[PDB]
Amino acid sequence: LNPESADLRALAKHLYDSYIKSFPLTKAKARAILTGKTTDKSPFVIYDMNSLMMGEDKIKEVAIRIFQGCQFRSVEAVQEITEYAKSIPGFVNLDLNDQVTLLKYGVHEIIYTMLASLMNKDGVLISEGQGFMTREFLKSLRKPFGDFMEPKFEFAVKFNALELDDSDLAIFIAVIILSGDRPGLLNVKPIEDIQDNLLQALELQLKLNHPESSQLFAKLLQKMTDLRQIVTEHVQLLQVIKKTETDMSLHPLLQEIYKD
Ligand SMILES: CCCCC[C@H](O)/C=C/C=C\CCCCCCCC(=O)O
Repeated sequence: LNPESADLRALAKHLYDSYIKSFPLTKAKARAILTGKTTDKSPFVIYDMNSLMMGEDKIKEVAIRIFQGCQFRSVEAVQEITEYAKSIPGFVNLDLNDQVTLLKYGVHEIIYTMLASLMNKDGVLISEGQGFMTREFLKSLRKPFGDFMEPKFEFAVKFNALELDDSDLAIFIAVIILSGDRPGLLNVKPIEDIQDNLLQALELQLKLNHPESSQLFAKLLQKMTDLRQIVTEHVQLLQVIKKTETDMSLHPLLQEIYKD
């Protein structure tokens, strides 16, 4: 290690530190619950209509209720991600407008990155890990709701194969937020300078933590293309909902985000 790389390590430690402080459910905790490393942290499995009402006692119409649940957790994440953002060096010093723009386009890409930590080919964790809803149950929901989660799962399965851990992800989502190609950015240069530093930190982090993983750095940046697609698709389905479901409300915070 040299004087320059040492600064990168310092930045990684910081971000990873702020990550833990901002997200109550890390991937480490999620993988531990999902892989039987438990007896005290075993989740209740929801795989059908009956287990749904059963769990609602342990952890209108089902479909809508489930969707209303996703909303609640989304707003939660936005709040958490927004708190993590503030710890990214230089972030809060940027033009307020840009701060708003970066969160606007970055929040959902981050959510799907982290939501993968709570997934496996067969399902996803819910209620801070207390529950576990099967991929099949969600895919059987009343249309067009049964189409909501499938795309996320497909991504998660591929993304999870990279075997990244919390310390890697902490820098990675920081890179996501600080994107100079966001639409409407007033001052791009300042942002790119921060991202340039994060990328440097990520690269070193991946090299050190994943020595036998060839071109993990490059393979990880390409995943950013997968996230964009998932976001584009979500908005489309969300539009359909807005019209076929005029009696269902959407949290204003989330509304201000999709107006892109
Ligand atoms: C990165 C964001 C983490 C999201 C955590 C959230 O609990 C997981 C959602 C995964 C699929 C949504 C299915 C609907 C879940 C309905 C209940 C959610 C709950 O009570 O936690």
